[PDB]
Amino acid sequence: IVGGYTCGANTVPYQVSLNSGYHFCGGSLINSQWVVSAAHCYKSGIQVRLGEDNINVVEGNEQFISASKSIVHPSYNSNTLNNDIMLIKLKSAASLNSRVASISLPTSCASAGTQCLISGWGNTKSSGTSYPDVLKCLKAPILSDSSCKSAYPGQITSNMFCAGYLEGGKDSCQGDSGGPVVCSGKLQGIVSWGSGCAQKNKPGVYTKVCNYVSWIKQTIASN
Ligand SMILES: [Ca+2]
Repeated sequence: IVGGYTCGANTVPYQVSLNSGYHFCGGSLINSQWVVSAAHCYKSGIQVRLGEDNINVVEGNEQFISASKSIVHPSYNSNTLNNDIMLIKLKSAASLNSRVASISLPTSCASAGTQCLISGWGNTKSSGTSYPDVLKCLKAPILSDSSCKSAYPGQITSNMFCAGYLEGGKDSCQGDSGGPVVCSGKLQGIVSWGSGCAQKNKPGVYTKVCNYVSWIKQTIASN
């Protein structure tokens, strides 16, 4: 997260870190046995880490559970990042509490102008590199599709939405991918891509989760 603030330990209970020997992506816990993340974060040997704040220090609220199965969206296109969403099933259910909790899926799409909370352990600089050890947060509004498509001509599909600031300075970034974008207590987006981080007129592009609620529910129910 660039230009954000330190969330605080366990203040974002649905935030998970995907670890394959190191943190490589974020994700959101939707129920005790399922995690949603970005399809571009796919890889084998994923261990899900919940209840994390400092990902390099065992502070006592963590739950490390390996994935039993990963399901990348049927129509995921790695070249365009269209349908950048993936589901991960845990080998065993997580113990839910005030520090480790699931996030509700939306029943309707959120409108432009809605303020959301984006979080992750990604790079904190628009130029250069600096990865934090504790969870970073950012409040940003959903941008209109018009400004979103003007910012990224020929690249924004109906399954994407922009959130952030056209002025730049604040945005999600490398390492934040797969993370949550929560608005009104509902998971509305997944950190997907953007041109660099926090650049002027290059806001973050997020997977529009409301378009995938049926696929998520049906997959969970049969797996
Ligand atoms: Ca820790």
